[PDB]
Amino acid sequence: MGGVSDERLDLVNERDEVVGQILRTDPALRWERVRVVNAFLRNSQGQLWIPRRSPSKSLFPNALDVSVGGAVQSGETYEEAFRREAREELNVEIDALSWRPLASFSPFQTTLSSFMCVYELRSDATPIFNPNDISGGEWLTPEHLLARIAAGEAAKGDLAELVRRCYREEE
Repeated sequence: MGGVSDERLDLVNERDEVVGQILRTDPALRWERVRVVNAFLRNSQGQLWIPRRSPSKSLFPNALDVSVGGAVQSGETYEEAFRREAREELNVEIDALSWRPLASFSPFQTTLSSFMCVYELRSDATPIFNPNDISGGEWLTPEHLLARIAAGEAAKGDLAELVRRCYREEE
């Protein structure tokens, strides 16, 4: 009774016995330790796209926010999820340019809304209607990026050093 839709989460036993049908819009679930797909979009060896604007509405600081962040359909294959996202943004299909899991944001050092992964995709495409996770940051440079996190964006200390040594240095 129905069909596809704006992303849906179907819970099935193992074969094809859907135990429960949870919707992304449905608040029935408790969003906190859910699964999410996050990634940083960079290209041209210098074009780093990431949110810079400060949240005047909300009342909670943060280190940094990824570029492309969405939800995982059903929940089982992170590749399929991220793929659909990268395909809808620029039909990249995460199999034309080059992508690699930079890390995983969730534990605490990152502090996000839920358990999301971090993948580095080589490209320069704008996001879509998503003002919940990240409406879409801006395209800054390497000097401005490091200069921002160092200035005062709650992305300093071990956090900044970790990225500075990971990006610049190879250790």
